[PDB]
Parts: sequence; structure tokens; C-alpha cells
Amino acid sequence: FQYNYDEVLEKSILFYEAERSGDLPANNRIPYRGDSALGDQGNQGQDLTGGWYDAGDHVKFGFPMAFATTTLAWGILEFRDGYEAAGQYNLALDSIRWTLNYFLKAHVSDNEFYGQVGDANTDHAYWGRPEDMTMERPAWSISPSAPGSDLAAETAAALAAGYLVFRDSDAAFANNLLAHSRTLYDFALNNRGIYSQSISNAAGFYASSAYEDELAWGAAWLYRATEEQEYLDRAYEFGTTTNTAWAYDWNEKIVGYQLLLTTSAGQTDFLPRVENFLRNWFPGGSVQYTPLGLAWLAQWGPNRYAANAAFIALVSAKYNILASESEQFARSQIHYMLGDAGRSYVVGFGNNPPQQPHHRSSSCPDQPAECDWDEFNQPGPNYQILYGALVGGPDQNDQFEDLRSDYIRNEVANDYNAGFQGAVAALRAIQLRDG
Ligand SMILES: [Ca+2]
Ligand code: NA
Repeated sequence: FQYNYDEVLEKSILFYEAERSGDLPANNRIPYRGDSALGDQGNQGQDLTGGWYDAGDHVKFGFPMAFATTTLAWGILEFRDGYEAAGQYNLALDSIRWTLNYFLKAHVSDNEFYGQVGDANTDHAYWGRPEDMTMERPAWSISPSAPGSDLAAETAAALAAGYLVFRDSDAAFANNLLAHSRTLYDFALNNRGIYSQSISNAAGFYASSAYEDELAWGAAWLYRATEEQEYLDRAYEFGTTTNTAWAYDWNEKIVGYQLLLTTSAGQTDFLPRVENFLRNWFPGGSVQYTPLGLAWLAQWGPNRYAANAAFIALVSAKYNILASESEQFARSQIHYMLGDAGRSYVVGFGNNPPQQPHHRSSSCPDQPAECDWDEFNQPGPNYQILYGALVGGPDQNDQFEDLRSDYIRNEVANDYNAGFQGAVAALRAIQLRDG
């Protein structure tokens, strides 16, 4: 079946706009959103306003925020023609300019980087508009005494990918991103550790299992950006040619750097593991499929895992790695999400989309009405439409209740849309083909 990818891209970008924290521009397209968290600051009063709220909450979780940005940037680089065909290319640049600017703010000095604003427990205890928050919002950083090679190298990857994206429109901005990428990557190498041990507030939410894959990923991005041999050396030092990724996601960069190195750097040693990942996902592999055709990796965000795999498959296809099966697989997954199994899983799009995403700001009625946990519990649709949000998804039998309190299936998050959006742009690009 066919879907309007131009509309999907427009809406996915609007989802990210609805996640913006800080001082919103005059041209803000999300009418229920206003200025919020203007007090966000470091421990010496450094400005930390901006960035994205992670999910349906108001925490700024730097690790997924950075990974979502690296992934979105990669899709812009590879599938620029799809974004352009859709009229969404400059809106996509404006989308990630938001988080790139936040990463610059968070990098307060060479070897201090702010990785979280908001205490997840006090943040999640509040249900209401971000514009109405009154609780203390602590900020935490990584440093030599409290390292985070994973967070620092992921942010370096986002900044290096950002340099590549932006050097074609705002070269001064792009080259500033590159300078910070180099510095953060050096910090990551010099001060080894797991960021969610150093910023332990993150450990119940975005716990990092290992940092070596982020070291390889940051090096691969900096090699693409600079072509300096020392970065390729670092990629080989930290990268695996013998292990196959379970997922491409905010925690596990393995197939990301393997594919990036094979395609952008021409390093075929990593190619067999890319093929293993793809074939694990394709029908007949290790990932179970629901009866209606979703490749269902796990209970949490199966749409996210499949959309991420579809993204990796479409980058692979672009570079003529298993292109036929990759395109077929990716299209099957994205089209599942768009409506092939009977409903859209994208809020505000297509047939019978979810109306109750687990999301605070869209759950609240129009100002000046009050908003509290009653709006969590109320049995009807969210008062605002969270256009473009890809929800967590159905269970393994394609069941979905569309209940706000079903926080697993009705979850929305920055990382959920990041592979998805690039995959949609890739499918839009494929439509440009002769014939
Ligand atoms: Ca990792
Ligand atoms: Na404003």
C-alpha cells in the first residue's frame, strides 16, 4: 500500500518541535507549547536552556538526545534528496539545529559536559504542562573525576555529523560543531567511564551498558568529518569485527559504526557483521515477527527497534549492500507503522492513529485550564494532537489498547522517531527512481 511520506516527514519533524524546551521562537508551530524551563542552568549558573524533553516527561537526558541527533543527522546526509523532495529539508536542519545548540551550551568547558537537567523522580512525579513546572531541576555533568566516555563520544558523534550536515548552509556554525566534537572526543578517550555511573540519576532510565561502541562510533564520525588517519585507528581499536549487534539503538552503536565504516570509509572488514544484523532482522532470522508482520525485538518500543533496523537497512541498500532484501524489509516495517496492519502507529497521521500518547504537554487541555494527574487518568483522547509521534507499539500479537496509562505501548520518545524519520526520507528518495 502507499502512504504520503511528505506528510509523515512533516509530522515527524513537528513531534520534535513539540518536544522543545527553553525559549521558543516566534514562529513556533506547536500552539499549546510556550517558553518553559528558562531557569535550566549548570552548577556555576551556566546557561543550559533549550534541547529536547526526552519522552512524555520533561527531563533532558543527554545520551538519547545525542544519539537521536546523530541518527537524524545521518539520515539527512544519506537521504537529503528525499527530504528535499518532501519540502522538509530545511525544516529538518532547523529541527536538529535545536539540539546541536544545546550540546554547545552543555559543553561548558573543555572537560566538563552537562548530561542531564531534571531529577527523573521529581520530574516524573509531576503531571502537567512544562510551562507550569515549579520543582527544582538539578543539573549534572561528567568530568575527569566523574567520566562518561559513552555520553561524551555520542555527543561528539552528533556534533561531527552536525558539522557534515551544516557545512553546506552555515559553515561557521558547522565548524564550531566540529571543534567541540574534537574536544569532547579527546575528553572521552582521556577519561574512561560509564556516564550513568557518574550521573547516577540516569541509571534507572538510560543506563549505558558499555562505552567502547560509542568510542568506535565517535571515531568513525570524526573520520568521516576529517579524514584524519588517527580517527580510523581509534575506530579499529574500539570497534568489533567479530560481534553482531542485537539492536541499533541509543545504547548499542555496533552496527551503526560497522555500517558507517563500510560505506563512508570503505572498510570492508566490518561488512560481514552488517550482513549478519540485516539477516537476523529479515524474515527467517532471529527476530520474531507478529502475525501481521512487525519484526518485534522486545516489549519496549518494538516500533522504535524495527524503525531503527529499517533505517540501517535503507542506508545499507543505498550503498548496494543486500539492497533488494533490505528495501523490502525496511518498507514492510515502516508500512506496518503507517497502517498496513489496520491502524497508524503515528499520532495525528493516517487511519485510526493513537489518540492517547503517554505524553504530558499534549495530554493537557487548552490554557488556562488546570492540568494534573486527572489528565493522566482521563479515559478520552489527549486534548492536543501530538502530530508525528511514533508510539512504542503493539504486543507480539499486534494488540494495542491506546491507553495513556499503558506506558509501555503508548510511550513516545525522541529516540523512537530518529531512525523512523530517516527511513521515511529514504523511502521518499526511492520513489524518485526512473520508471
Ligand atoms: Ca554503548
Ligand atoms: Na519565546
